Amino acid sequence: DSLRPKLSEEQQRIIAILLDAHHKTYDPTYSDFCQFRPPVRVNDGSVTLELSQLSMLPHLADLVSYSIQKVIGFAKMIPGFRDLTSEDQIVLLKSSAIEVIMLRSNESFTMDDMSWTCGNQDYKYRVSDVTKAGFSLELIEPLIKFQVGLKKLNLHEEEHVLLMAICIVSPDRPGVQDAALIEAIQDRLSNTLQTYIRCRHPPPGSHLLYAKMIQKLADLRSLNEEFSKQYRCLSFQPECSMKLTPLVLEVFG
Ligand SMILES: C=C1C[C@H](C[C@H](C)[C@H]2CC[C@H]3/C(=C/C=C4/C[C@@H](O)C[C@H](O)C4=C)CCC[C@]23C)OC1=O
Repeated sequence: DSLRPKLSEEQQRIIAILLDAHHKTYDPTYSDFCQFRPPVRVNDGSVTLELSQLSMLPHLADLVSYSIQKVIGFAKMIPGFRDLTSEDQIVLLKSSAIEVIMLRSNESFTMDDMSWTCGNQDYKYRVSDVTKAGFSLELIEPLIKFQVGLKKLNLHEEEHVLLMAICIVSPDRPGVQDAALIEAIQDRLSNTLQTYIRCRHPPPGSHLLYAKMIQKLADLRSLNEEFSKQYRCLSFQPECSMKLTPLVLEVFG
């Protein structure tokens, strides 16, 4: 009964632009990673030790900062994003940043050992590394769970880049001015996604896929809520700002 309309020339363009944007802003070789402050790993197995040393914070804070820059570059290439006021663009970028980082990080996440494998042994990021950066299991365990859930969706890159675009351009973000314009841009991206799934995705991965993707966006809201708490707690640690970056401090502060 459900119709399967073809992708319009505009919808085909949007996909092309977004695939192009991601390829311009996501390096699948992770070759810039050696330019960050070195990853330091010590003995642990302790929250007191974690906050005392914060050995993995300078490296992962440089990684996140770097990733924010890429997300910013990616957002500016979303069809319609430049039409928004620069004030609204920043509100959207600032509230979605960590969520899009979690989304895009899926490309490096592997279910072989439940880590983010960005090559090497140094640039393999386990759960233990994230605690060494001063974050608790309240964030990390649901994050890993989200990563696995998203991986099992076996998303086409097209679906993957549209989901990030939809995540960024969200009318229901605190502090937004022209919510009508943001919703209009999101709807254009959402229809493209819904149309893509219905006429490009083969069974049984096609059935109810869009609803599962919308649910992942809701999971991202929860992780962002928890991340915000933990970042606030982390910022209370003396001499913490040096371990972070001016960009990380503004976006999350
Ligand atoms: C210093 C930190 C760490 C924390 C980041 C959180 C806890 C998670 C979210 C995604 C995770 C990771 C993502 C991995 C990558 C590598 C690559 O896929 C690019 C992608 O943008 C990315 C960030 C691995 C370590 C912990 C990260 C950064 O926030 C911070 O500011």
